[PDB]
Amino acid sequence: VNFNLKANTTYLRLVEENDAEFICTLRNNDKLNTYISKSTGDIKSQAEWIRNYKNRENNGEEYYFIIFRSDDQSPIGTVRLYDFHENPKSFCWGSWILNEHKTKYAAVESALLVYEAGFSTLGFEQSHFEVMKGNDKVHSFHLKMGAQKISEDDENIYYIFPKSKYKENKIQYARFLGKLEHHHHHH
Ligand SMILES: CC(C)(COP(=O)(O)OP(=O)(O)OC[C@H]1O[C@@H](n2cnc3c(N)ncnc32)[C@H](O)[C@@H]1OP(=O)(O)O)[C@@H](O)C(=O)NCCC(=O)NCCS
Ligand SMILES: Cc1cn([C@H]2C[C@H](O)[C@@H](COP(=O)(O)OP(=O)(O)O[C@H]3O[C@H](C)[C@@H](O)[C@H](NC(=O)C[C@@H](C)O)[C@H]3O)O2)c(=O)[nH]c1=O
Ligand SMILES: [Mg+2]
Repeated sequence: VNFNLKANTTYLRLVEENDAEFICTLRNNDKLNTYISKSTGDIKSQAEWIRNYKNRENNGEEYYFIIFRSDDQSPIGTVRLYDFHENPKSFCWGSWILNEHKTKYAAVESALLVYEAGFSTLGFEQSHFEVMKGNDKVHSFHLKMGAQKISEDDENIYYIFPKSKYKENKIQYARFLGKLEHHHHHH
């Protein structure tokens, strides 16, 4: 598989070992890491993590992306598809982080491109993810895009996002993915 994920103000490309420093700094930013897993601040350890990730990637088991800002080709975050299962075909996503240099709507763009990757490039039927209780605006983002709370525990709310909502959204969110081929005009 190779991916061609590009939206209006952002694009994605697969993580390499050399992204270790950017990732370490991102994930150890205390403004950003309130609701994600603790991870090493050691560049070589993060390089190690990426090396193992690359084996999972070579086997079609995981795809991990740096998010970039299109205007200056500068890195603005991460996102990951992982933990694949069957009956029905399901993928998780997460590791979803954008820094201060993000474009205003990078969150909308990157989510949409994740669902491009999962449902159309990779053929999944269903997406699973969770969000910490307390991460209020993230809950509110996913509900708005059409995710459904399946359930919960002491830490998380658990969601699914169906392929049907992705397709059904592709028209509605088309302005985020590219230049419109034609624009609505009212008389
Ligand atoms: C999670 C994260 C990537 C979300 O990015 P964000 O930039 O915070 O996302 P926002 O919800 O603010 O969305 C960006 C903009 O698009 C708008 N928007 C969001 N969803 C939209 C939708 N469905 N339709 C139209 N506009 C939308 C927002 O209102 C916002 O614009 P605003 O500046 O006018 O409010 C980011 O907050 C982050 O890195 N958080 C820390 C790490 C983390 O907790 N990750 C998630 C673990 S579950
Ligand atoms: C991606 C990555 C992970 N790790 C460590 C951290 C942890 O010890 C282990 C497994 O990591 P995780 O699976 O928990 O990855 P993480 O990036 O922390 O994100 C996940 O756990 C968080 C607590 C959840 O909030 C994340 N959920 C989301 O981001 C869902 C999104 C759609 O809103 C979920 O995807 O690996 C690293 O050391 N380096 C890395 O680059
Ligand atoms: Mg490409």
